[PDB]
This record gives sequence, structure tokens and C-alpha cells, in this order.
Amino acid sequence: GIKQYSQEELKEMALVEIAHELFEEHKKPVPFQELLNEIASLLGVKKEELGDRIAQFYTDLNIDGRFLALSDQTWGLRSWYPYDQLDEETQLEHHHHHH
Repeated sequence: GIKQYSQEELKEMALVEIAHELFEEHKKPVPFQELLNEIASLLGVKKEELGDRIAQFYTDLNIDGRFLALSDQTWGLRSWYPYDQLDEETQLEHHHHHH
């Protein structure tokens, strides 16, 4: 799954951490609902069953240290500009422990 994560490793991570890797795999910008539909599919669930996790994901992602929204609906991964990885999987979910 995605780079090297099997389903159990994905299901244990925050939806935003999945979203980083999904985007690091994608390297393209995705609308919220469509990205969510891919997340839904990664987890093997219906997006409606996520209930609380929807609002959580939205709140988490929208104030996240990763992601940048392009026009409005779409979100894009930040790695396509300088910071600590320029489109390279050199980081693999950048928790960035200190430096």
C-alpha cells in the first residue's frame, strides 16, 4: 500500500499520515472529497462510516503542517517546493523529530 505500507500499518496511522504518503505517491493535487474517497478506499471503508474521523481529518488536515490548498477544493502535498524534501521520499511522512 502506497510506498511500502501494508494495511495494518496504514490503519494504525492518522488519516493525515496516510494522506501524506498517498500524496507523496501521487505527486499531484487532489480535491477534498476525492482524496477522501481514496482514503476511504485505502482503509476499505465507506466514507460515511468515518463519522467523527471526517471532521477530525478536516480539522487535522486543514491546520496541518503538511498540505497546501491550491485553488480551493483541491489539496496538494507541500513537497513539491523546498523545505525538507523536494518531491523526494527521502523523508517518508515527515514527522521531522527535530531537524
